[PDB]
Formats: sequence, C-alpha cells, structure tokens
Amino acid sequence: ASLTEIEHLVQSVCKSYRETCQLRLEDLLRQRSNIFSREEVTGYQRKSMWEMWERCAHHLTEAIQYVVEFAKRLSGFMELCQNDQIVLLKAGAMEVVLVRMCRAYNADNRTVFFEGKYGGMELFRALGCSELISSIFDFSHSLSALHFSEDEIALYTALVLINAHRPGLQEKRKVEQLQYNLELAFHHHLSKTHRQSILAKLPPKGKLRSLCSQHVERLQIFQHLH
Ligand SMILES: C[C@H](CCC(=O)O)[C@H]1CC[C@H]2[C@@H]3[C@H](O)C[C@@H]4C[C@H](O)CC[C@]4(C)[C@H]3C[C@H](O)[C@]12C
Ligand SMILES: C[C@H](CCC(=O)O)[C@H]1CC[C@H]2[C@@H]3[C@H](O)C[C@@H]4C[C@H](O)CC[C@]4(C)[C@H]3C[C@H](O)[C@]12C
Ligand SMILES: CC(C)OC(=O)[C@H](C)N(C(=O)c1ccco1)c1c(Cl)cccc1Cl
Repeated sequence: ASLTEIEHLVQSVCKSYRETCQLRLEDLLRQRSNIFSREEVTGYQRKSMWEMWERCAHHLTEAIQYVVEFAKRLSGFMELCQNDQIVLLKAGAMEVVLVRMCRAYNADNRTVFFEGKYGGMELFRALGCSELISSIFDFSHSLSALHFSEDEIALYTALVLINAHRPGLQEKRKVEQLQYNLELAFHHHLSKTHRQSILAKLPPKGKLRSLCSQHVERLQIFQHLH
C-alpha cells in the first residue's frame, strides 16, 4: 500500500462510517438538553423486565444492522470470503456497537440517548443487571474523555472489526493484511491531525474484549429466558 492507497483507505472507511453512523453527531449534541423527566424515568423503572428487554433488544438489533452495513461498504471486507466476513461480524459487531455508544453518551451528566431522550443508567433498573450496565456507562465515559472525532471513531471501529486473531478464519493472512493496512492508515491520519497522543490513551485490547464477554453472556441469558 502506497500513500495514495493509505489515503484512499482512510477515505473509504470515513465515508462508510458517515453513511452508516445511524445517528448524526450534530443531532445527538443538539438533543443533550432533551432529558427524561423524573416521571418518565419512573415510567421506565416500573416496566417489566420482559418489556425492557424487548425495547433494548430492538435498540441493539437496529444498531447492529448499521454496523453490518458499515462492514459491507469497507474497502477490503467484501474481498474476503463469506465465512470470514461472518466470523468477523459475529465476533466484532457488538463490540463496535459498544464503542459507537460514546457518541450518544453525555459525560457532563452521565446520560445516554435512548428512545428519543437522554437518561441515566437508572432508566434500565428493571433489567436487574446494574453492574454490567454501569461498566458499559464507565466504558463510554472513558472513551468520551478522548473527544473522538467522527473520522477517528470511523477508523477505530474499523479496527475493532478487522481483527485477524478471531478464531475460525479461513484466510487469516488476508485478514492480517487488511488489519495492518488499517492500523497504518489510522496511525497516519492521527499524525496528519496531531492526534498521535490518543494512541497511548486507547483502552487496552483486553478491556473491550472482557466487557463484551460479560455483555454477550448476559445477552444470551436474556435471549434464552425469552
Ligand atoms: C452472534 C453473537 C454470538 C452468539 C453465538 O455464540 O453464536 C450474538 C450474541 C449477542 C447477540 C444479540 C443480542 O442478544 C441482542 C439482540 C436480541 C434479539 O433477540 C436478536 C438480535 C440481537 C441484536 C442479537 C444478535 C446476535 O445473536 C448476537 C450479536
Ligand atoms: C435478528 C435481526 C432481524 C430483525 C428483523 O428484521 O426482524 C437480524 C438481521 C441481520 C442479522 C445479523 C447479520 O445477518 C450479520 C451476522 C450474521 C451471523 O449469522 C449472526 C450475527 C449477525 C451479526 C446477525 C445478527 C441478527 O440475527 C440480525 C441483526
Ligand atoms: C444486557 C442488556 C439487557 O442490557 C442492555 O441492553 C443495555 C441497557 N444496553 C446495552 O447493552 C448496549 C448499548 C450498546 C451496546 O450494548 C444499552 C445501554 Cl447500556 C444504553 C442504551 C441502550 C442500550 Cl440497549
């Protein structure tokens, strides 16, 4: 990959992200003052776990569908074989959704955009897993301290997905090459923007992996109990 190729790769990732970001950053920042009232929060807390799971599962289903579309518009992802495309999506799609959340997260008051307004994590009380939820909020909080640009979140989420270490890949060397190209493209774009300092501040790879382990576990328990 040349400099033209690395620059084209950056452009491709950023364009795909912009077209698949689901919620526009401008709309999310504008809505920060639109915050659930005490009555609306109590309204959520009184809902059954069943209904709350039904709303969350719908929210997550939609978010994952945009991530699938992100992958498919990515330079190189469609060049991979079907099996590998699926292995990567299966392992990474939800990890991308967790990362994507930080944009919809307001660190000033610790709220998230959910069903039209911002609310704290207490909104989700009826689900009965406050420790996992607070870890998700904590993760979003630490990411928001980096003030990710749109292009940065584009490149970073592309790297969460294009990971050659996922078990079950049939063309490991081809995924490696795509991964290496994205790592360099990311590093290069950060230097052009004087943002190299975020590299040392990025969460350790095991952090998102360990959070997604617990997450996918609880998700599957809700999936089966339904
Ligand atoms: C594919 C992956 C791993 C499952 C496996 O061990 O094979 C699983 C675990 C968490 C799952 C998701 C979560 O349970 C949340 C959603 C629940 C809905 O009932 C289906 C879509 C939904 C968006 C799920 C899609 C998919 O089955 C996920 C992403
Ligand atoms: C359950 C939901 C369908 C909702 C609907 O329209 O009724 C479907 C449609 C697209 C699905 C995803 C896509 O097919 C891509 C992935 C394919 C893998 O087989 C499972 C995980 C995977 C990440 C899927 C999870 C889930 O089952 C999704 C999100
Ligand atoms: C384990 C299941 C039952 O808990 C969730 O579903 C939680 C509520 N949840 C998430 O898990 C989530 C959000 C993004 C990725 O995962 C979520 C959050 Cl933390 C904020 C806004 C919207 C949602 Cl949907």
